[PDB]
Amino acid sequence: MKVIIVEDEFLAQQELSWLINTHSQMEIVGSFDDGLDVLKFLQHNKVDAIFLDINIPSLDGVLLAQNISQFAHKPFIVFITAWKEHAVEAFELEAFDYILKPYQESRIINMLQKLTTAWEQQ
Amino acid sequence: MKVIIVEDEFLAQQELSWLINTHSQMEIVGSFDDGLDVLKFLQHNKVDAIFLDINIPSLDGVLLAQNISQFAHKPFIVFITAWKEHAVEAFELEAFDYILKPYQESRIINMLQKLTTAWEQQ
Repeated sequence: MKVIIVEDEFLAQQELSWLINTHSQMEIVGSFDDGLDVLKFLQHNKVDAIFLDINIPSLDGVLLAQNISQFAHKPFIVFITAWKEHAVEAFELEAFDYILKPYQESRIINMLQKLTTAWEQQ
Repeated sequence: MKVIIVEDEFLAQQELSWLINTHSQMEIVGSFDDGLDVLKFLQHNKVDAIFLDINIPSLDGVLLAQNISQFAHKPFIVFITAWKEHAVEAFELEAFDYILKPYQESRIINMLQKLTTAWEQQ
């Protein structure tokens, strides 16, 4: 299962990489601080799920997820953010989840288990 | 497929029930204007889906949906509401959708179809 993290804050992404590597067999295939990088990355790579915050550079996380959700064989989309204002837009684009920061290991851990199964099932 | 509508407000419940009757095969087993009457009704009837707004007498839409989501063989839950602030909670309880009022007819119609499919898959 290939995934990327789109998180402008080092501690946040460093944080998230750890729970994924420990609690799943997911291959994190990339991490990003810039929205444009992810755009460029996505033309030449096909991923299974993306974890993203929103207030990220060049191209914010809603636009990005909106765009990605138009893709054929699109990845799962999981927002992990301190801001609660974009959850409605997230329902509109059919996000897998919207996790508020600060979060608890178990929120993240159960989502990861749900997400693994959802990928499996498809 | 048996469904209930939970809506304070006559024109809104008429609109939504017209949409359901017209663009789906679902059966409206009941329309409730009060959260407690729903929780009682649910003690003697099993439903496949519930459509609800949030600011409803006696027992709020969020607490109700949280409760119902604990059930075995839980119905799908779909918020249809003018209030934007509860969509993070709706993700936490794993709502099927969360649609802002005023809505376009097509928003409802596409959701019914996606809802029908998810139910059949189930």
